[PDB]
Amino acid sequence: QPAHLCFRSFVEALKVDNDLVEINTPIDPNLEAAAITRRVCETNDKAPLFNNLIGMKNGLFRILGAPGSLRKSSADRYGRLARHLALPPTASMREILDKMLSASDMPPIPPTIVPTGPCKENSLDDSEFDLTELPVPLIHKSDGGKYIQTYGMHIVQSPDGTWTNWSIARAMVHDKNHLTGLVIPPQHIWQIHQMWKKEGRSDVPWALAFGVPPAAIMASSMPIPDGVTEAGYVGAMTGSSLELVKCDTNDLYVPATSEIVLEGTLSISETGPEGPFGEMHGYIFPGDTHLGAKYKVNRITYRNNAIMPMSSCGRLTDETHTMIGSLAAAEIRKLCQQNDLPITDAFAPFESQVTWVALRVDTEKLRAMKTTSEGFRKRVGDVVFNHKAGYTIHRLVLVGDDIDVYEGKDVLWAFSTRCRPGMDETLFEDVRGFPLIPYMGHGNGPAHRGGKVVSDALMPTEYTTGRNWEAADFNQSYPEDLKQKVLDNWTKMGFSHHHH
Amino acid sequence: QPAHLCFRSFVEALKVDNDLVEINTPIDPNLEAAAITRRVCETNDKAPLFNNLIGMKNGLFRILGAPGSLRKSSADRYGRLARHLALPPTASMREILDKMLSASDMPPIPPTIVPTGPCKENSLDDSEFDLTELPVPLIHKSDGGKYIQTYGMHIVQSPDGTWTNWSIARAMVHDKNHLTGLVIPPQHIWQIHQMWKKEGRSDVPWALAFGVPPAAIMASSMPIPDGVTEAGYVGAMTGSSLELVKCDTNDLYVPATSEIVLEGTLSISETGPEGPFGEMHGYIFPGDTHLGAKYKVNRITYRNNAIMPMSSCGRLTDETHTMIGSLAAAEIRKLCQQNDLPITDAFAPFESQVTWVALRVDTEKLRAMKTTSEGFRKRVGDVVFNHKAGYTIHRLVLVGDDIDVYEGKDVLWAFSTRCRPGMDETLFEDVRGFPLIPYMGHGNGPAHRGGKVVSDALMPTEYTTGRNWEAADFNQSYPEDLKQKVLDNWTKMGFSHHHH
Ligand SMILES: Cc1cc2c3c(c1C)C(C)(C)CC=[N+]3c1c([nH]c(=O)[nH]c1=O)N2C[C@H](O)[C@H](O)[C@H](O)COP(=O)(O)O
Ligand SMILES: Cc1cc2c3c(c1C)C(C)(C)CC=[N+]3c1c([nH]c(=O)[nH]c1=O)N2C[C@H](O)[C@H](O)[C@H](O)COP(=O)(O)O
Ligand SMILES: [K+]
Ligand SMILES: [K+]
Ligand SMILES: [K+]
Ligand SMILES: [K+]
Ligand SMILES: [Mn+2]
Ligand SMILES: [Mn+2]
Repeated sequence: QPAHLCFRSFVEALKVDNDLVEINTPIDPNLEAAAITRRVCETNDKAPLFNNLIGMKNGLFRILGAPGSLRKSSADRYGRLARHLALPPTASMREILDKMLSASDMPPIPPTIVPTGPCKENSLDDSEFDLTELPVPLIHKSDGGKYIQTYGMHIVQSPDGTWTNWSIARAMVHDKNHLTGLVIPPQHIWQIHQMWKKEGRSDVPWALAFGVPPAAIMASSMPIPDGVTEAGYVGAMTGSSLELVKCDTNDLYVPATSEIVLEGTLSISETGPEGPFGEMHGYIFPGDTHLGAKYKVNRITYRNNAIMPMSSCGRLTDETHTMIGSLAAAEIRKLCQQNDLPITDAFAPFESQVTWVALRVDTEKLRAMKTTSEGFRKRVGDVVFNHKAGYTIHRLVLVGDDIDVYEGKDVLWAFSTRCRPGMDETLFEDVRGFPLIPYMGHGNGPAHRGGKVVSDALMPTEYTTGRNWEAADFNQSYPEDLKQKVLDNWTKMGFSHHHH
Repeated sequence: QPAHLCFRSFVEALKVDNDLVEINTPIDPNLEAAAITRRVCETNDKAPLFNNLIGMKNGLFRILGAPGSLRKSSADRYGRLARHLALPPTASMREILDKMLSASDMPPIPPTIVPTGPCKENSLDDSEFDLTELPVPLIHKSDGGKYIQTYGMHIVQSPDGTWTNWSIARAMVHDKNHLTGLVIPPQHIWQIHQMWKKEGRSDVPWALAFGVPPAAIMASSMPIPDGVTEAGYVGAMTGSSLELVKCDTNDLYVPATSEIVLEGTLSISETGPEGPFGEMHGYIFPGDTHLGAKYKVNRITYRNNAIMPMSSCGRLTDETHTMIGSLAAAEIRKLCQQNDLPITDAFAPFESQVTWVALRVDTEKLRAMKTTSEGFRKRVGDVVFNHKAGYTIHRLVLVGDDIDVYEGKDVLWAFSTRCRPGMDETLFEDVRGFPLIPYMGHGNGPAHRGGKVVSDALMPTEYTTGRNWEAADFNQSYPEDLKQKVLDNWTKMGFSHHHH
């Protein structure tokens, strides 16, 4: 099976790429696996595959860390991501995000039901497993639980059957047969949960699939629209219908090649302690436990030699930056275009801890709008900050066409030199806020509301007559023929490869 | 003579350091020299010495570019700066700034007058030079003039004789015997000029010395207090009295080893066209010429084989970032401490285009103040933004003790995650603004007023009971003995020098 359609094949692809380190000696899931993974993510090293995990029994489980993290070289920086999507490993961010957006104007390709698959190679019923006996990792020293779920896909369906959502949300072991996790507004798992709670008749049928098709875990991390079934979006994006098998104990369907599948229910009534967790913005607040959603596990099925993917998330750079930030930015780009805003590109700079999105403006189109910064800032912020795709983002930075939003140094240059604090900004207090940012949930104001801003780094003539500067840089402040002379004589004169 | 006391010796030191490229074939001062220098500054390469400058006659002049720019290696990143100050080339920023501040609580060491020096080896009177015939560089393709003065020191004295100021301010050739340049409030050259204008009797006696003692050009770029003669501050900092010789045509004194000296007057009445220039924030606005101060040159004296230092300034990284930003930050650190604010460190992040200063707070001291963010932000902003040392700085970022302000990634992390936009900020509109920032002089509001902000990246418990998080990083989220195991087994397992 192709790498983008089968996690086991994705692991092979990373090996083949010289992007994997296989560790075959015993590694402790209590912190060691995650510490190694953390170091990988902070240094952009090869992904670690822990084949000898202390506490692994009857095939559960090996761990792959850093599945969506960065490579060291600039030329294949995003290559792990590219390998989720059948793209060349040198694909740019723009190409990755375009691939992720491509299904938005295509018919869905619904999934195909098949009678079995590798995820049925082994099973454990309700008398045979104990989640506290599996080698679930402690990912950060102060975590409030062993976070089994950092890179699997929750599967829940609306009561009417018309929408089946796939998404990543964290969860940790509660006891032998339960998890607790985050289920928070405006996320689709929360929206579906609320539908079941209003109906009031039963707990939500649920599955959690680990080691799913890489193209599916990417969509699972993207805020595609309300009511859109991710399986059909992934089918359209990849050009192929995904193969799913039915759960044994419920009527949900899971990818056939899933490494590990939990089947059970998400309670409409019960909660349990959840967190704290070392989170995407780089912090953990020890002791900060709160009631979270509670899942009951009735069945486990799994591949022979099952592999659990794991995100050791925190400070730069890991899946919570490369996927949450970039895929939200992608959706925001589309949302602005569909609202008739002249946005060409969007990216969440890593330097902002993916709390900003830079929006590149087609300033020829802006000029024709015959508008002002105040009016344009307000329009952009109202579109983005009132929508779920803007949930995680607290600062939007508007930049003109000279800026590559995929280059954080250029975004920071433009922000710092073109946006006058206060005057060139509009604050938004009456919008949903992202509580996980420390300045929100642990800050001075409401954890769930406000704290957002549009920062206009467009210069005044970009609204009127056009850009009226040149950069004081090598590229723009010297003619072409001089530049090329300099370059051609560079090493000759005494001064100092793309791939590397 | 030591490198910090003699520019010619500084050039040797750079050679000795393997930090110089000597270019002995013809190089055009019309853009080529500055283009090469620009490329050096954007890539942190070796400093260029142009020994064969097209238009060099009778010894005027060779050019040294990038005198205060960065080296590629992390271990001696600031080594050019260190070589201005007799520090080891591996000196940290903290050590450099401490050296620059050290004279603030020492008695001045006044200069020593000597009868001659190398700067008298050659002279050209009022019938023998023409500034339009010298190989003055065109530094950026759209500049409004040939900027002879990017790294020399203007020398002006108060009418009463009690204060002699040394400072860098740009100037360009106007005609055979005049320059025009910036002379703007609140700068000391402007403050002294105003004293002469109020007296109304004569033009200001003036000298401009190029290739001065490196320790003197550093002080020339620092906002030491009003009324303090830089020569005595440099004497105290270096432990030695600087040797000066009298000008021929006026009673000012110049460093004995100056490479090139202009003597003349700064008009109290006349102005001439000045600019535009490719400036420190990375831009030039073509055509944006304004009336500037006008200098008359009556005499040139110079060393045999004189060398003109040149800053090819603009986008990162050059002297306008390494010296303007860092030395302002240094003075701001001291100013806050003298105002009883618990600031331990200050630095202007390069990523902010040196428009921000990050202030590291001793949070134990802050706790004992029993204050709040609103009150503390206001106090800090009032101290800094009402003072000349804060002139160039538009955003102050307050951070706690865990942040290394000399590390821009950490400042950006803290800003982005700990400062809630709006709520955690105080805007300052009734303070002097720095017009050279594009969003000021080419922006939506008053060019000279406002646009400043204090952004509080202290978390709430840092004011009360103490830090209540741990970072989700390798350093803080794993015990010491695990960390060290990981490190010790890193290359063994398969994963990947300080000097490089
Ligand atoms: C990539 C990724 C995405 C996480 C995530 C992580 C990763 C690695 C973790 C597990 C390591 C840390 C926490 N995560 C959560 C999360 N969303 C959320 O509601 N709760 C979370 O706990 N997300 C973001 C979530 O997947 C996106 O917001 C999706 O848009 C949600 O899908 P939906 O649009 O269908 O609701
Ligand atoms: C290092 C450096 C400092 C420049 C400078 C440059 C460099 C390389 C240039 C020449 C390349 C670009 C423009 N510069 C000017 C400037 N200050 C100013 O008033 N006008 C300027 O034109 N400065 C900053 C000035 O030197 C500091 O603000 C000093 O504190 C001024 O000294 P003072 O405190 O004695 O007034
Ligand atoms: K999703
Ligand atoms: K603006
Ligand atoms: K000075
Ligand atoms: K704060
Ligand atoms: Mn969804
Ligand atoms: Mn001064």
